[PDB]
Amino acid sequence: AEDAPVLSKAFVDRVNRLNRGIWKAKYDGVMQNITLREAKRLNGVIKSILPKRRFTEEEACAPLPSSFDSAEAWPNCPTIPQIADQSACGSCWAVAAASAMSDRFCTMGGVQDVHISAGDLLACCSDCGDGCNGGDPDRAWAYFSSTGLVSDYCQPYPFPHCSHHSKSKNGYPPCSQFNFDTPKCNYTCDDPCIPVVNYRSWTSYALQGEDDYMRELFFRGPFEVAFDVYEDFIAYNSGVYHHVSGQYLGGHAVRLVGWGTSNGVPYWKIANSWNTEWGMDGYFLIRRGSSECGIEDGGSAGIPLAPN
Ligand SMILES: *[C@@H]1O[C@H](CO)[C@@H](O[C@@H]2O[C@H](CO)[C@@H](O[C@@H]3O[C@H](CO)[C@@H](O)[C@H](O)[C@@H]3O)[C@H](O)[C@H]2NC(C)=O)[C@H](O)[C@H]1NC(C)=O
Ligand SMILES: *[C@@H]1O[C@H](CO)[C@@H](O[C@@H]2O[C@H](CO)[C@@H](O)[C@H](O)[C@H]2NC(C)=O)[C@H](O)[C@H]1NC(C)=O
Repeated sequence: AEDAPVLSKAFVDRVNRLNRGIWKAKYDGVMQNITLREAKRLNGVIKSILPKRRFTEEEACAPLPSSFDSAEAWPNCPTIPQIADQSACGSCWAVAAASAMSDRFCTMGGVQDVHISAGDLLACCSDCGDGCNGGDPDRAWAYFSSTGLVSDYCQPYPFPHCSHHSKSKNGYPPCSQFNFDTPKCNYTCDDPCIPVVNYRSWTSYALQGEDDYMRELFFRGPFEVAFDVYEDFIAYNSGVYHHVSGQYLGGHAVRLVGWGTSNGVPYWKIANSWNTEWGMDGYFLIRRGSSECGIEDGGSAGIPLAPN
């Protein structure tokens, strides 16, 4: 909608006061100068077509910890702790997915480093939605079930690291400088000196509610969840976020990579698709058990098929 910045030092300070210092919102953070229309852009979930997840007796009848990081359960999967930068697209839906299919190619797919192309997914699945006007996580995985994607070595994400700071530590351009339409769906690799490689799942499925999220994350590794972003979420800097103030900005897809307890507050460690500048080194914590902003509502995962 408006060119109205989303963060006001009244707003942030009211939010900070409301949240009961459980999580520090921040005014002069990395999103301070953000536009209503920009922030809505970032949240690209629009619109089950996947079968619901069946736990084997022993999956369901097992003892999940009360902390868990995928990075640490899988020290040898470099894909996990890497943080993506969707950029100035409503591409989170695709970026969220590819990030986890990369990770699952390691956790199960017997391929250490392979970054699945959010490029490929974001352009070529017209089933999923309309590139950078947003799409459906469910579909993303159904396409990796049906069609399959190429790696980011083949169709590297076509939008650079842009920043939402004046001065940037990691010396990025501003995101207020760009705004990107769906890219050309290509059928060979960007470089022609590189061959195409199909990567697919032999089964995608869907998840629901606190528990299923923890079993699925544990056994099979990070996967893709969405929640409703509220203005307040933009100012987030530390601690376990929960919606206290601000208008709804759309549905935003993120990679669930952990859970844990902080001074008696249940949380989900999550990998946010906006740079490593935003939140806590690119990640955020969100309240868990409340299904806060509906995080525990819709979850999308799959088992990467090991090639040849
Ligand atoms: C499919 O292939 C093409 C590459 O042939 C990709 O579209 C191209 O995206 C590149 C960046 O990845 C664009 O470069 C840009 O050019 C404009 C100048 O007009 C400039 O403003 C930007 O700073 C940047 O240098 C290129 O123009 C664009 N070309 C076409 C034909 O779309 C596309 O992103 C690829 N899709 C996937 C899924 O990787
Ligand atoms: C938010 O907006 C303004 C842009 O008008 C930024 O203010 C200037 O930033 C430069 C360096 O980046 C400083 O040298 C000046 O002191 C600032 N004031 C001026 C030019 O009057 C501000 O830094 C922006 N903040 C963020 C975090 O983006």
